[PDB]
Amino acid sequence: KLKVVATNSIIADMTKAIAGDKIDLHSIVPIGQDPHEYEPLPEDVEKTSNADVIFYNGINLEDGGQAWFTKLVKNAQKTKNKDYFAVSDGIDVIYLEGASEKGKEDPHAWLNLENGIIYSKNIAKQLIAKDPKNKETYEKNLKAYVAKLEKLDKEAKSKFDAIAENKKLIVTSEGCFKYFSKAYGVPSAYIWEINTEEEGTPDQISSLIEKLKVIKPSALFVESSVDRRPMETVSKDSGIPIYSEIFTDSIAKKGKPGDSYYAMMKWNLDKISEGLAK
Ligand SMILES: [Zn+2]
Repeated sequence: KLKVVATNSIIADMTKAIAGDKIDLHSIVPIGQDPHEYEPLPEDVEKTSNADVIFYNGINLEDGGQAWFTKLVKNAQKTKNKDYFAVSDGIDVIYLEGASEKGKEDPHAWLNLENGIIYSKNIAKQLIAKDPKNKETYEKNLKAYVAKLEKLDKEAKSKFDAIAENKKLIVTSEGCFKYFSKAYGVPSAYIWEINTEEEGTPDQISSLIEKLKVIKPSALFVESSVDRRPMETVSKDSGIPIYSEIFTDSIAKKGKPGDSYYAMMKWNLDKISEGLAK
């Protein structure tokens, strides 16, 4: 069987949807952990060196010049577009605020379901290239998975239609909602823009508190992969309740609602729309 390594649980889950029984799949970043900065364990280094295919997000999630995945593949003498593949290739890239330069991308493309489809098609193409005798399975599974994601994307495009503009604001700890905000017409705000920044100074909390006095949503949200303390402080100081945990940089643990890319996005759409409509 093809040996496949994925950098995190979101990419690994998309790969499972395409490949099912046919591959030997290893996922590096544990569920619930930050995928931006991680220290691979010896088993991760071994599996990466022995893999036939390595999938990573790209666009400044784990692949900055000094970032953990770049070091891993360079130490292993692996080559981009031969051994390892950025599943985000082909998306319309959004950058960090005020930026336009390579290396300053916003990585969170998968929160737009159109980009989840792009990721999945890229995964399927590279699995078919390296394991052509399972093409029938990969293509069949891809076609059904894409159809399912497209139906959810159509739902997402009208999910927030009944909510007034003066309370359409998704508030999370990390500024990970740019692609969702652009695709689905719901602006977003944050404590820290990206996880490599300082995660929750009193000044960052104060900046968000001041923003929430201008546009005041009925709910805040907190991601499954961050320390909740900063958002608990935002909630206490603003009086706006945390409505639900949501899934941004990780799927949920197995058996918990949201334990796949599809299920985490359905969860996010339901919980965010329900909380904002209060
Ligand atoms: Zn993130």
